Amino acid sequence: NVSSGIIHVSCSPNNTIVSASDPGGNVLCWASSGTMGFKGSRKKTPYSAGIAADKVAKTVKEMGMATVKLFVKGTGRGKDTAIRSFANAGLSITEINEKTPIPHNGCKPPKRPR
RNA sequence: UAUUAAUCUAGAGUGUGGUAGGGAGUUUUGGAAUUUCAUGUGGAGCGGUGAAAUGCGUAGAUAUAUGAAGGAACACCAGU
Ligand SMILES: [Mg+2]
Ligand SMILES: [Mg+2]
Repeated sequence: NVSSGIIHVSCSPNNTIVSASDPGGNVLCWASSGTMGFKGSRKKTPYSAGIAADKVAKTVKEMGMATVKLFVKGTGRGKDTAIRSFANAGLSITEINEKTPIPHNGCKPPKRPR
């Protein structure tokens, strides 16, 4: 019932999440590779991210919005598959802002696996 | 060569004039980010891996927005 909104596309290296939300807080729908039905390691493939983006795009288009600001987050692999899925869905993409957390040399990261 | 009695400025210092620095200690201040807590939206997974399983989750997790608390370290500048 709202024309403009935000789409948070978080791409973890292990999984992906797409949350369609009102311009200020109050997420309106959400989807992820797990809710798609993919399980285990298949959740981290770009195709699963595209599937999740397509489902959420169809859902929110039937809900009836037009303009989307796409907030890209994380450092996965299928970071652009969701972008192309939304573009193919056809919602008016206005902004491509990226908001993956960057630190200013605070907090100690985990150990390096070997 | 050593000792003694002296002179000299070229070694080494001192003064005046230019001057570059993440040199050191003490006392205040700041912003990103993680975590926890509080309050809204939401509804089945999240997390993790070579693949999974312990684990967290309908007592409403992951996500999203706002606020508070505290701790540690100070992106970019940053380098033939
Ligand atoms: Mg590790
Ligand atoms: Mg916050």
